[PDB]
Amino acid sequence: MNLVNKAQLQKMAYVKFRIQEDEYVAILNALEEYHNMSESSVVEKYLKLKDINNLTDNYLNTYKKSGRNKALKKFKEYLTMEVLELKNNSLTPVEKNLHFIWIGGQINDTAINYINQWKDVNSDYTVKVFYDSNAFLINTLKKTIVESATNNTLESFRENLNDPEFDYNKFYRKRMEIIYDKQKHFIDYYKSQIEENPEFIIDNIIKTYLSNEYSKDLEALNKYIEESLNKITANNGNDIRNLEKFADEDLVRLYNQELVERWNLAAASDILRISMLKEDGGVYLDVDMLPGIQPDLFKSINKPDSITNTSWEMIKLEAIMKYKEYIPGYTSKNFDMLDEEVQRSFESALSSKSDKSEIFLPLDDIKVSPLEVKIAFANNSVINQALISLKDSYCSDLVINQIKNRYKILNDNLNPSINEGTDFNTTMKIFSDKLASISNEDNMMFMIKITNYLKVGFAPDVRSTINLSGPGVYTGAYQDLLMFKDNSTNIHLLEPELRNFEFPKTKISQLTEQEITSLWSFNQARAKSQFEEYKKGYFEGA
Ligand SMILES: O=c1ccn([C@@H]2O[C@H](COP(=O)(O)OP(=O)(O)O[C@H]3O[C@H](CO)[C@@H](O)[C@H](O)[C@H]3O)[C@@H](O)[C@H]2O)c(=O)[nH]1
Ligand SMILES: [Mn+2]
Ligand SMILES: [Mn+2]
Ligand SMILES: [Mn+2]
Repeated sequence: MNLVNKAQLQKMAYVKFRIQEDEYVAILNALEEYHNMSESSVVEKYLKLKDINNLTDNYLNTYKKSGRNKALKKFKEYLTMEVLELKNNSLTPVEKNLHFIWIGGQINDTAINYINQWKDVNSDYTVKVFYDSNAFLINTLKKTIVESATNNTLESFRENLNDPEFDYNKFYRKRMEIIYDKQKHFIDYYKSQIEENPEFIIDNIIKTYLSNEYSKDLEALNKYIEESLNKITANNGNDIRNLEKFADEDLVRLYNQELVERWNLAAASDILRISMLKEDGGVYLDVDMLPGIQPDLFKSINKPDSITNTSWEMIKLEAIMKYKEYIPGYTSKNFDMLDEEVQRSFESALSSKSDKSEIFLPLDDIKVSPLEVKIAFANNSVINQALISLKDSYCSDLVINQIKNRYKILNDNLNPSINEGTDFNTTMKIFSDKLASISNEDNMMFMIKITNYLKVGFAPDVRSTINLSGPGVYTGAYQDLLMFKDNSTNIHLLEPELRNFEFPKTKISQLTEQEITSLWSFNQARAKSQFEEYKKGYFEGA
């Protein structure tokens, strides 16, 4: 897995009596100077490989029938290997910052209690919980608009309840058409106000809108902000509106897009986390992630063979929150399925244990490369609920560029679709066709997955965020890194190649209670589940 020499590569690509072409010589020279660079920075060493990989397929593009090509395709694979080598030999401990994000509303006690677990166990880490002091009223506003649409949709249902295909499917379809119109009425309002006075604060536009159009009480809203700001200050609150240099004005624009217009706090958070990791360095976590459990704790307790590796890891946590009681309310439903003598095997190991540090594994020194961003896995796929990156890392720029490039395709096609259409149905048809007209082999999948963007948060199985700002943008970045590209969208990296970038697994417990629920999306089950409730709030009332 060592990178071949000039002379060694020459053996590989040797064709008897063939002229040494300029494009070939160029490759060999450049490979020579890479091996005479060993003092340089990792990033600089990566960039030299990237030029070497560009000179190589220039050769291949030039001589498509050259008897050198086979060997040179293999060379390209060794370049890929060399990246992993540079990565694996450039590890260094991350900045000891620990990031969380809660925006668009008041932080709940459930999040703070999960966060506090991290704080207690990591003295040497600066816990920062980013919030947006200008935007406490996003969730409120969406809750009101969604509310109004639900109701209107249900009034056009008051004599069709029992059948036929007025099921939960038709409810969302038709609710969405109303949500879109109402949402657009607000956006148009917000946008005209910002033209008026650019200094205007998001929440101030929001309250004026809520009081004028939906009869909300000004005072109640100002007290909600005041409380929300109070709570988060009390809890290591870092206001983003206080920071100066961080702002990538492009990212800020898209951060604002997801926060104010789309009301996707998860998307907004996807955007803010990578920006903060880049500027600050460290470890990012979702507020529903708990720390890793100490290896040796339950090592002497053998997993009952009829029980999954997953449920056991899940029990391991519930066992902690039964006896030690760090989080009040934490489920033990799975723990109670166990045999008495095994339940007492857990009481036994949790007996002679003093500090929370002997229970949860502290993060300590986490080693990472400048060339990478480490990421959590769930079900043999990356998931960005947990990230690690050095300040100003190369791969963070790749991630940020993936986001921008994807939003450029989105916005360039969506914005005019918004302007040309006269309702939800027409906008979606214009958007769908515009993406069709510019779709090809290398982006078709991406186009399909972002087609339903305007539906995010309002309808079941809507997953566009994943491929704009979430996991997809990381696997995209990893393909950029390994394959030497800047445009990766058609993914060909398999799990074991993606596993190079994994969050160290012993240093996180992903399988918590709060993770079971999602706040930006929902599946078909929950959709049906709460169609019943909304409907059942029409016979049951005051
Ligand atoms: O009102 C909200 C709601 C969510 N969030 C943020 O959203 C993040 C994740 O929310 P979660 O409820 O866990 O949604 P998931 O269904 O788990 O979202 C998945 O998909 C998203 C990718 O778009 C990622 O943000 C998440 O890491 C990933 O777990 C949280 O940590 C918060 O930072 C807010 O700030 N305010
Ligand atoms: Mn009063
Ligand atoms: Mn810093
Ligand atoms: Mn989650």
